[PDB]
Amino acid sequence: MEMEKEFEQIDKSGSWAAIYQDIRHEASDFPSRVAKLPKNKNRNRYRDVSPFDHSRIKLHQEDNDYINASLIKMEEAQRSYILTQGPLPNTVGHFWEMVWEQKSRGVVMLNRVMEKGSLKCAQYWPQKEEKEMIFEDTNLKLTLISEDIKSYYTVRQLELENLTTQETREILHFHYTTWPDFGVPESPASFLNFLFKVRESGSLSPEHGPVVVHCSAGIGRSGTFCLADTCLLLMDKRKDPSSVDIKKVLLEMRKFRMGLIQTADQLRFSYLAVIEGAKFIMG
Ligand SMILES: O=S(=O)(NCc1cccs1)c1ccccc1
Repeated sequence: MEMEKEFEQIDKSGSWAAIYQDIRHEASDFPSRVAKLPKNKNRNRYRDVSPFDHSRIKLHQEDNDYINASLIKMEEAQRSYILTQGPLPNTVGHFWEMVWEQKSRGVVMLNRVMEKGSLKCAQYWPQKEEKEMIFEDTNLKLTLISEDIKSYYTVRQLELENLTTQETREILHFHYTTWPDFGVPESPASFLNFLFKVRESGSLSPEHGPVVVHCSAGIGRSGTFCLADTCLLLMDKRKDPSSVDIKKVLLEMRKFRMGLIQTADQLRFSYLAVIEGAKFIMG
């Protein structure tokens, strides 16, 4: 079926939970043996969210190459993304090592450091220009260059220096600051505006490594971001945009990381975002 009318048909019939459970039943199951080794317990935020072995990002280290991060490679859309958990106190150095080694331009953050009164990820970037951060375990230095605070999101320019070689690179930090503590946003308008700002920066484009996107577990809000982006790109590429099937795209992405889209409300919000976004692209 088309999307917008499949949408109203699920709303009128109140069957979002049944649609979402079908997706969960059909989703791929691949091994995640490296994630479960005992030496990696303090590298995982949640015991039930792990990268598959076949698609995990490897650190360029011979001691321990593990990070909770996955490469999502979308062949027809010609886009790639790295989805990862919010960094932990003992993985902030690994996080920036990955950004460096994978040649990423942008980092997309969809959570606040504290939500619901608890810490959802480490304070992994500097908050003042004159107070830079040094990660001694991976030999990197990170400096805040500039910060632009808007009503729904903040954009930061950061400098990452590889202290071994003295090479430097500019990284863009795109921080969506207004996702509600419970549920999903009422309108997708500010989320779409944010997505378009990431696109306009070059961070999603083939001349760079894959964008790094995270929330707390790296599957829920993060899944919504890449699912909406890929679906809108396919609608631009194909002769028949109404052939784009959001459930099929989601199942394809779940071949690369488990659990993408965590609730039926997140699934409904993803439909809403693609539907509204497709009108703005044209008119
Ligand atoms: O016809 S669509 O599948 N896509 C239209 C587009 C053409 C080019 C980019 S987007 C559609 C329309 C409205 C709501 C959902 C889906």
